[PDB]
Amino acid sequence: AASGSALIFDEEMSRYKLLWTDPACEIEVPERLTVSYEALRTHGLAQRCKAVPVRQATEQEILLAHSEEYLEAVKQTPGMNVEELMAFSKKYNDVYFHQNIYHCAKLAAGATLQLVDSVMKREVRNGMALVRPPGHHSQRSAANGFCVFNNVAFAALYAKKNYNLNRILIVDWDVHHGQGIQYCFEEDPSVLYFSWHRYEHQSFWPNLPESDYSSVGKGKGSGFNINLPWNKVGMTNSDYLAAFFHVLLPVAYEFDPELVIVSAGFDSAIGDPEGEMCALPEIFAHLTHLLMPLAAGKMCVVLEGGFNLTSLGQSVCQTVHSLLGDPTPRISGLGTACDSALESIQNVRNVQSSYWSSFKHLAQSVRTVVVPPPGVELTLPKNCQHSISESTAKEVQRIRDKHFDLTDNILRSLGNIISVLDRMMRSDEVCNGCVVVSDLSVSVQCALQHALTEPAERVLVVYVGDGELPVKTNDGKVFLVQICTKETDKCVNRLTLCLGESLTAGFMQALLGLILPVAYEFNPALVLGIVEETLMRVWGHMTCLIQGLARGRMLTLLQGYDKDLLELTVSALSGASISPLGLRAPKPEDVEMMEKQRQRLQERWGLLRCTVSESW
Ligand SMILES: NCCCNCCCCCS
Ligand SMILES: [K+]
Ligand SMILES: [K+]
Ligand SMILES: [Zn+2]
Repeated sequence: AASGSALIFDEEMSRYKLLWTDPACEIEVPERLTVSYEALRTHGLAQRCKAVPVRQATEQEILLAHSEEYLEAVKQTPGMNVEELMAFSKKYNDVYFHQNIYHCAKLAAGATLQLVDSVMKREVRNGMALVRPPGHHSQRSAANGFCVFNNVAFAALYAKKNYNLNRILIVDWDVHHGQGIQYCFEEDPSVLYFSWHRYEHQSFWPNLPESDYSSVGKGKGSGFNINLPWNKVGMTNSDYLAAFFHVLLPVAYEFDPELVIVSAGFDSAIGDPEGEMCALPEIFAHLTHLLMPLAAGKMCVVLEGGFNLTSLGQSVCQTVHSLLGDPTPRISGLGTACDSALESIQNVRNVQSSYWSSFKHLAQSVRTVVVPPPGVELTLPKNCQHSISESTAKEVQRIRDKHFDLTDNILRSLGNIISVLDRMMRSDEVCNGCVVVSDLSVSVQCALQHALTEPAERVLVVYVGDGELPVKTNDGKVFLVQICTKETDKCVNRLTLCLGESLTAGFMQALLGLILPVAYEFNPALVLGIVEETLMRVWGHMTCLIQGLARGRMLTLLQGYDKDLLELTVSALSGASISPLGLRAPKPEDVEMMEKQRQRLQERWGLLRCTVSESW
């Protein structure tokens, strides 16, 4: 398997700039590139990434997405003086040309293809290209919006031609609409293009009717173009995560892409003079993390916009942090999306429902610790320590006589639970861990009770099994997610899902649609996973997507030793790549059960809302 993350960058792409007065392009400056690199250098992130060199893009690659006449016209700009460059840039909308811009354009394009080759050749797990000029606005025969050539369009066509890829996902989280990318794959069902963008009912640049949710692609492309227009400024983290949980992620895991490419513009972050949104830079660590279980982790992030220097570098670092697998920051203050965001989300799901049936509605440096059974020895990755002090032993005896006739190996089960939790919360040495347990009722109790006194303000508990558990969920510092078989629901602090071939596709619709939005709003300090001894084709995706909560501090208790189950949970806990999936659409009885639970919880947990609220 691949390892590492590529950082493709080169100082040469900062050696072109605007040469005349133009309020439309003043914000696009070479310092966007140098600030982003020094921010990665300061935080020690560039030093941890494999620096792949930048190459030029051959004209045969440039013609994959551009016309000969437009290439021939751009090819002539290096010979123009500034007066001739003014005239040539007036032919296009909101773009300037420099003597060196054709050179850097071929470098930005080449840098993307370099990143594609590195990721597809398994030389790296993922990567980011810090490039200039941007791409997503440029079209087959025109420059547009600071873009000369469509770098991300090249990546997808290049990876189609040179690797026989049939399913590519392009996620454009820049605040502007990537109309060049939409045009280029409009009638193409092999490249799924998702884009949210500041729209304001067409009043915001580039003022295109086809930027609206109505455009779902033409011909057989239909359903493989997803526009999510923001019609008000000031969108927050909850708006962004709602758009992911209820639009992009359901479609993405169903598409099952073989490669994920990101038009990463950070003009969608707080402080940016162009987007005027209010998402904090930490949101991009989660946007990145939620997409890594796709395409076995093969993700190529390409830079687009982002024009506030004092804030651009922070969002770049958060993205690379997640690319390298570092723990994701806790997001606090999440709730329902605002009404306009709920409007667009509700609209885009309706138009797309005729292509993605899950949108239908009824009419109205040690990272992991493994503690296997005694005598068991397994082969663990380089970041798993494989596991008891006397201070811990007195505690197990202290709890022994007060709460538990307990004469048993089991006393070693609880002694490990206490010290793996000690090393996760206090010492900050380990990040997460997994422990195979004998008896649940006692192990669940000691794990949860010792966690609340670590201290853990709030504990999310995910339990896969039937029957009740010794967990009191009244105080509100504990939320319980139980996946069982028998129909069990009461208070608004428990989520029970009583689920055939059906299941794996239903569990995914529930994980992204119900489990993740509640967990993200709950903001736990620790996730506690439990699996009964009594078929988790999805548990790797579950344990990976849930690591966005609680800074990645999760403790799994597996009842009964299963060789390949424990092998999988450790692999996802330690940060390895996750294998994809196919599956059969969920049964109607399960979709009904799922939304009957959204009705019951979305009043308290507003992040579950994917429609505008029914005002009394
Ligand atoms: N005030 C000038 C607005 C021109 N819009 C250019 C598009 C920039 C997006 C690059 S991603
Ligand atoms: K966008
Ligand atoms: K498409
Ligand atoms: Zn932009």
